[PDB]
Amino acid sequence: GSILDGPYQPTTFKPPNDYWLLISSNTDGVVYESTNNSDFWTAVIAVEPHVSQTNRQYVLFGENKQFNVENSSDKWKFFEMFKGSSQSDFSNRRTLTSNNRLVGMLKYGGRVWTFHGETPRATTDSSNTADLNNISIIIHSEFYIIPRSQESKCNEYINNGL
Repeated sequence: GSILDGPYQPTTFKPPNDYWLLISSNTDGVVYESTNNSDFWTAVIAVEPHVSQTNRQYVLFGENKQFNVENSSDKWKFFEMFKGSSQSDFSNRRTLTSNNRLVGMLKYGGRVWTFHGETPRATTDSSNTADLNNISIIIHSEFYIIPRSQESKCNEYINNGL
């Protein structure tokens, strides 16, 4: 009784406004890398359950980066790593803890919205940008597309599973 647009194969593109990208995650590492090359960089890093503090390397926007990471929980963690200018540092802005292993990204009202917190009570949160139009995302896994008018379904998928 339900129809979902997708899956789409891993790709690089500029997502339209008003659509959720529901991005699957199939492994530890970089889930996606999104930037407009002016005031918005977000890369999501997946860390598998039960990882004690450890150093790992990730390729973010063409550069090798080292992060000390930890996941004490029995759920996957998806760390949003953000920087707000080209020469700013990355910081962990927000995190989704979820064994549903799905993350969401919406361009809407001059902002980027994502889900954070711990499922099944994950909620949406925003980052402001002056250049939404040029945000381009590299997605390293299969994803689906859900119109914002169907956000309630994206919420259910993120929180309760696909």
